[PDB]
Amino acid sequence: GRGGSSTDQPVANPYNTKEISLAAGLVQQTYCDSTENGLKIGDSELLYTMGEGYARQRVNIYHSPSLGIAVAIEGTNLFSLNSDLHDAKFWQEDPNERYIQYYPKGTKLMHGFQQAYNDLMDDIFTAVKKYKKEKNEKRVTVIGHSLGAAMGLLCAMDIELRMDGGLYKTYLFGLPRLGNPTFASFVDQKIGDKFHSIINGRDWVPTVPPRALGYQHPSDYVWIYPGNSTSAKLYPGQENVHGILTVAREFNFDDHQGIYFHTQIGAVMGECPAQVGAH
Ligand SMILES: *[C@@H]1O[C@H](CO)[C@@H](O[C@@H]2O[C@H](CO)[C@@H](O[C@@H]3O[C@H](CO[C@H]4O[C@H](CO)[C@@H](O)[C@H](O[C@H]5O[C@H](CO)[C@@H](O)[C@H](O)[C@@H]5O)[C@@H]4O)[C@@H](O)[C@H](O)[C@@H]3O)[C@H](O)[C@H]2NC(C)=O)[C@H](O)[C@H]1NC(C)=O
Ligand SMILES: *[C@H]1O[C@H](CO)[C@@H](O)[C@H](O)[C@@H]1O
Ligand SMILES: [Cl-]
Repeated sequence: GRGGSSTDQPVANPYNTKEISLAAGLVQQTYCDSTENGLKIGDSELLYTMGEGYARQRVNIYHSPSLGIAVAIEGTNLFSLNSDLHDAKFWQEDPNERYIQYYPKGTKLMHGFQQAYNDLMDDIFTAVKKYKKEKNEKRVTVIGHSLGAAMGLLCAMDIELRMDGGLYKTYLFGLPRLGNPTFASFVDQKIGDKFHSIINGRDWVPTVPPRALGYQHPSDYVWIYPGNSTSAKLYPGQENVHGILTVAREFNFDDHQGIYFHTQIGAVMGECPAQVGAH
């Protein structure tokens, strides 16, 4: 029920690893200058970019034959996730006015991630509607890594709830917790079969903010283990007890900025342009 912890055993990874590998390149490219004429990443053409990862996360919008209009959100450290949890960035708050009317009463979201999404949301919705129309494209995929993965989860819900035609898929890498148990179960209800959370190895970022602050993940993730390998399993349900805490975390960004199905998401340190499938 709300706030529970699944005990089910893991199963083989059922997700499309080609799609994951592509999505990892589409988001890695958001850590890079994306102003080039006609840039191509994997099967995708870049249509639009905004922001530079200093004041706001860079957002890149692509068209892809496999993912549709793909919106990728950078996750550079505009604030630190390893900081004092009493600070205001980690407080829970109501949904922003733009979408509160779509959510169950009692939904809460983390301030730092919600505010950063709210800075971008109307420009994202305008650009996605623009490019869906230009490309006769019904499918919208939202992709994010690190802080951009929690922003990406909020954006993927916003598209499903408020944009005509809803969401196709979301691919989220190294996803922090974002909302409370009401939120997590609503994600399952609205986008559960479109949701893909990928965690690599010993990454600590999916453990923060902690459950003791009222935060809960949606159901399911695929854990690549060992980190950077091609071996992965799906851990079903919310907060599966058999998953990542069974292997001690690392407290650096090595696996967080690791290899996801042959594509490195090295972040600012990484590959520019991104290289789908290169590892
Ligand atoms: C999963 O993959 C990620 C990368 O996507 C790994 O993250 C990196 O982790 C390392 C620590 O293990 C961090 O430390 C820095 O690494 C820098 C990169 O060093 C490699 O590449 C160099 C350039 O090609 C190369 O010269 C270097 O080789 C030298 O050092 C080796 C030991 O480190 C030694 O074995 C070699 O023979 C040679 O002397 C490395 O191959 C390095 O420049 C820094 O000095 C520092 O050590 C990186 O910052 C992390 N990268 C990112 C993007 O965060 C992660 O560790 C992988 N996970 C696992 C479990 O291995
Ligand atoms: C995990 O284990 C619990 C009991 O600990 C079961 O109720 C559940 O179905 C799953 O097997
Ligand atoms: Cl910026």
